[PDB]
Amino acid sequence: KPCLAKFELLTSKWQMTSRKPPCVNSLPEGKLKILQDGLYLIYGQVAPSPFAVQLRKNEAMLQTLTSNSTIYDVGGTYEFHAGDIIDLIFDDEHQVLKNNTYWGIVLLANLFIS
Amino acid sequence: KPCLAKFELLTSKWQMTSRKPPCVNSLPEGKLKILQDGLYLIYGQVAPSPFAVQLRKNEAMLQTLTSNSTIYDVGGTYEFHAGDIIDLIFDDEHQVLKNNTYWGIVLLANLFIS
Amino acid sequence: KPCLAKFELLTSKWQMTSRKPPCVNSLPEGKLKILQDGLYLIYGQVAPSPFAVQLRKNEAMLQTLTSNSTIYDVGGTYEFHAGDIIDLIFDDEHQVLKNNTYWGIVLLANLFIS
Repeated sequence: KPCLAKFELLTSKWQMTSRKPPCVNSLPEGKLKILQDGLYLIYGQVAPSPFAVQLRKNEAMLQTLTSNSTIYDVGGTYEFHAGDIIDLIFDDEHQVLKNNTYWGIVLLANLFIS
Repeated sequence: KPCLAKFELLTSKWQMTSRKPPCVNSLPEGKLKILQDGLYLIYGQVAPSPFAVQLRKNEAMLQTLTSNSTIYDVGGTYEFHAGDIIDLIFDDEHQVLKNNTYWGIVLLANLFIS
Repeated sequence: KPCLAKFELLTSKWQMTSRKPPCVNSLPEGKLKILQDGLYLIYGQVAPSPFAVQLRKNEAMLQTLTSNSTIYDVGGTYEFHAGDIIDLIFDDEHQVLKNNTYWGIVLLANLFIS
């Protein structure tokens, strides 16, 4: 089973696949802890109710998007290490439609190289 | 076997992996029907013969790209639900080189979460 | 085991998963040879010490990125054929921080279609 997690803004809550062992753990405030070194794909959709969103790793800004219409794919593909904290933040949540705003992550491959 | 489908503009035709059960079904007019809830990656290449292309889900515009050179990767990563209809349309097909224009989709993960 | 390869700029060296048979082979000058037809995802990070980077397939420019801050995800998703040579080049390596600059590739699916 793949390792996938999805955070819904309407519920403010994480759901994840039942894959064992977990590759991620849900945290409060919409954060996620990476448990395994790996290559991960982050996806997501942000619908407006222009707004701006920021994807972050620990302190680092992975990306900043600004749009006056729905962003149907935020994120990208990143190597993360065990302990990395991933977060998606909004300039103002009053500008987004929570019912149709969510983000998520899937493990593509562990990093057992040469 | 992964679930993958690819549409070629030269043949106007879909080809797909032999994976059972199917996760997608080919439709006329270059459309595709999603059969399973899931996280999908859409890819593709559009070569010019500036042109514009639009990726759509049902009524929704997923993305619009405009370029005067080859776009080597259209698309992105999206959650789709069973019944969603995906389409890639061109502002004018006379502006593209069909022999080197194609698009496609692969299932990354079904959505069996928490 | 997935087929994954990663090139580090600090070592100027490729590392790869032990997956058999290989889907790629490392080459000198930071190049990579595709051994199997397939859909591949290219990722990478380029940190500055504005700089520009170019991802190439054989002669073809897949993409050109320019930034004055870290690019946390270069690349995208592409069909490659056996024999394709992939390369990532810099306008000037004196503008990048090699310790935190790397790029890589993972095989998503072989191309056994209809």
